[PDB]
Amino acid sequence: SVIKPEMKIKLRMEGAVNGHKFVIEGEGIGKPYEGTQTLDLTVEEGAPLPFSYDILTPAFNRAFTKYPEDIPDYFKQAFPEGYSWERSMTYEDQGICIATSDITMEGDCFFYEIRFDGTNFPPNGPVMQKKTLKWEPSTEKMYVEDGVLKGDVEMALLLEGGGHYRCDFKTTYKAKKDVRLPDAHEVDHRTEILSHDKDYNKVRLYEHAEARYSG
Repeated sequence: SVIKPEMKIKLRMEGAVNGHKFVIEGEGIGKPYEGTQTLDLTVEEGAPLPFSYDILTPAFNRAFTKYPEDIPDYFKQAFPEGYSWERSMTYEDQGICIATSDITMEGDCFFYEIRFDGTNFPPNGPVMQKKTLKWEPSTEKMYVEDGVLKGDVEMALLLEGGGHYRCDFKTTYKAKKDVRLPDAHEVDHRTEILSHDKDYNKVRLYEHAEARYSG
């Protein structure tokens, strides 16, 4: 197996949100067969970020999804070559983000090149006013079409004061070579900001993910 029980992560995200250009770099560790990973993120350009950091965390690797034996693992099968994804994040107040990620591998380390762009967030909405607490845990529905793996999920950010703020994810995952294509399945996701400094210039981010059938 090309994917070791413990793997290092290195990443660079670049983009803009409502025009504000930013650059974020990260390094971390993950356990691909356990479907967990922890990442240390640093804002390198654009600090202090003027928008909610939570909109970014989904963009920071489904190789860190734990797959049972009877569901082919699209993501692990794609290595050493790797895979990429394109994702749209449509928020209920018409803010919209588009992100892409190219995932490669060298030695015992995964590398992500992430682009992240967002626009039309209302100036007094919960994103630009940083009123979001965290993402509710969610279930992504995975299915194959046009020869690649798609994922849809309706997401929700909890708000200061007790509300929720919805977002629809649509993602296309593309292996760099041909692999066994799975039947439709689901992926249970949980993310958690473990720690951060005052302006979120330093953030430690954790994610768990595990695949299963609907039943």
